Amino acid sequence: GSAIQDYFVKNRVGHSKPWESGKFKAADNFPDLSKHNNVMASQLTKELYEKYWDKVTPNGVTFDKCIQTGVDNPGNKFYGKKTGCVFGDEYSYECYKEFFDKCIEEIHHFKPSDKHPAPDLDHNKLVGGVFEDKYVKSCRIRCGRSVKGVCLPPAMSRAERRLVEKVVSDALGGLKGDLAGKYYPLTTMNEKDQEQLIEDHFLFEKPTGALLTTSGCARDWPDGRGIWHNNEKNFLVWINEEDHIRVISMQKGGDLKAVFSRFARGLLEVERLMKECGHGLMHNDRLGYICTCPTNMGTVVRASVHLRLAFLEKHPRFDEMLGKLRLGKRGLATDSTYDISNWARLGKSERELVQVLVDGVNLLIACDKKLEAGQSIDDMIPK
Amino acid sequence: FKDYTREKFAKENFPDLSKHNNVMASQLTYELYEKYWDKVTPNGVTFDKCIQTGVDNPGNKFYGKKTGCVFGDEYSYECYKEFFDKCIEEIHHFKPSDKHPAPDLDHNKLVGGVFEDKYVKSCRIRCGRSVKGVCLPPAMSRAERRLVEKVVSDALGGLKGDLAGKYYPLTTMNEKDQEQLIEDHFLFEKPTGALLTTSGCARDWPDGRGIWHNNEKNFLVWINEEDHIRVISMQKGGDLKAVFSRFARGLLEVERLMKECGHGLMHNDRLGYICTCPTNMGTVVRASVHLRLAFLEKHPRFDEMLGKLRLGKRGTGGESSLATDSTYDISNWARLGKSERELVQVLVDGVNLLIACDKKLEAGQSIDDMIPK
Repeated sequence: GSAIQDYFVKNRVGHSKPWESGKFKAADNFPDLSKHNNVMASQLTKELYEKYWDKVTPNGVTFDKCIQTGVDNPGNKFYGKKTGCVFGDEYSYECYKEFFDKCIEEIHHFKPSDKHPAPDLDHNKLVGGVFEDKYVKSCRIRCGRSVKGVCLPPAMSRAERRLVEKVVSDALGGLKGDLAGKYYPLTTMNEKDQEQLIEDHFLFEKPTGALLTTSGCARDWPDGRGIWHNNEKNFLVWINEEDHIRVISMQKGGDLKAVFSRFARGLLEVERLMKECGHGLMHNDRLGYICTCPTNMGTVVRASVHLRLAFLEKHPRFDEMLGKLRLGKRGLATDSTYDISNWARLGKSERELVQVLVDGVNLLIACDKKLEAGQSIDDMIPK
Repeated sequence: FKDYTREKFAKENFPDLSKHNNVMASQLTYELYEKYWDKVTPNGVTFDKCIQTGVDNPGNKFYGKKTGCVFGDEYSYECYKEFFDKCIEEIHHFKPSDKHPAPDLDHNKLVGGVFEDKYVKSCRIRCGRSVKGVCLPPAMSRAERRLVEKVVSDALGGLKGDLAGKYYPLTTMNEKDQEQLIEDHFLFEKPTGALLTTSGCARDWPDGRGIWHNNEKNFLVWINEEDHIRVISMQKGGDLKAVFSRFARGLLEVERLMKECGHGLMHNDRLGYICTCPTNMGTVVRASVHLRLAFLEKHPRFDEMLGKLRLGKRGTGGESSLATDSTYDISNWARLGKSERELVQVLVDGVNLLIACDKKLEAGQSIDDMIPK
């Protein structure tokens, strides 16, 4: 009793099939990427293109559906180098392995033989998340998650979207204690609630970015989309935003510990209530969890603190250190405040990267204080 | 997963068009969706591909009702006829039973069309065309699009005479040419409006698109913008007949050269020439002039005549800079039901009366008996 599955096998993309239509060579459809600056153009050959062009996932995703966003977005010779492609479904990676392994390698320096470890969200094994609110102003942990057995945003039907919303909101429905909260669909949002969500900052609107759109991640909007936040207002979940599920535990203060406890407990419990229904998270045995963008895999976890370092900033070895610590900085502020997070995403477990954040931050404050007191930090630098 | 009824699935994949304001969203009943949801054209075009642009573009209550659906190929129409027939009827007041006559580009049978410059400040005629056998912009592959370029560019290459010109592909466009084409007002760029982006017409840019223009620079053609072919014949002054001459010969010849190589134009038997957007159908011909009705313009029955003449008007649309005050873009309203030149004749018969009535007012006399009864 899958007539519907057979229809999409052949018809997800409502686009003409150059390959089946009698004669066109794979060369005749090969994109012109001379002027392109994205990982896809860098990693795509006409050999790979010949190999995959007519190869279709059981869901009916095509290679051209996966790489379109990169074809459509050559990007600047000056701007950042975007990924330039997308997974259409859980099968897309395996199905276009030869290509995706070349992007994963470029994006995460993760070789085809490498192996993302199992999930670990035992927050009890986290050592030392508490910071003086003086150096740490706020902190949050975010990640993306996909629902197994369902297409990802780029190629999904209104129906699947609807499915995913039903599944994930029902699952959030069963969360309790400090994790209880209510659901707000976007389709039925009265302005009474919308006013509040705008005030909390929890509201997301229709994507207008080049990627989201060109990938098809803003179709049939606002159908299937929604927000969920707990009653403490420190644990937020978005639905069918960029990915099926986007979770964020966050709060003001230096207590990253508590942020992670909440995040781990939430995500574990939602996976569990999903499992009581015969639904699970989309997980690849090599690459960890999957999302539409090949940069969001492994743990898919971004943990950050907003860190104030008035003395350390101006140290020449500030960045070599930050990089040594396997962290990255976002925003030479006169407030000396930075958004510092785990750079990595694959090759470590979720509470390992969290511990990577904590460890780094401890070292970072130890120098800020030291420099301020006038002492040296040269033997504090990791070697 | 969906171990579902095709019936149950359509229920669960039917869009909510409650807060939408477009033709598609007004003519799409749940039955129609249920009927056409899994029907697919011979080129793999689905029904959701056709209506997606309307779903994704609900359109607010300030902007005017858009079409909100698109043809993906030549099969799309007939394939989802019971849908497309109601849209067509809202857009063109062209009933399912109605028929559009054969093409007629014999500029020699155009009666009149040379107007006083004192009244007609410019004029132009555009249309769009699709190459048969190939999918339309919303669905077409890069090969298809590359193909469309070779065929149409090859044809344009053979226009001898006053229709002689050169192609300028966007892909390998140098900076002197860019600078020139911009200067002439002939260049187009990557579209950023909703219809063309959400509909799939901005894909693979600039691959496959180009510009072509005769050496007199009064016959313009776009390859693969919103459609396979868009052609414009335009000049300043009141020689509409000359504009229609150039247009029709260029068009006829191009088709003829294309026939010479085994391709043609996308032509449906009931609806005439086909393009991506359903509003572009029939002749697909917009004939227009820029008329300066110093006296007619401030007249009560002015819009009433325009109506009875099946003419449309806007402000001096896109000239757009200097003081140009009693000037309007008068065009043929209709697109279906009349041949390519009957419509131009409709333009000429109207503008003639329009002018006639402007002078009759100018002389302080009544125009009451001129206005079609």
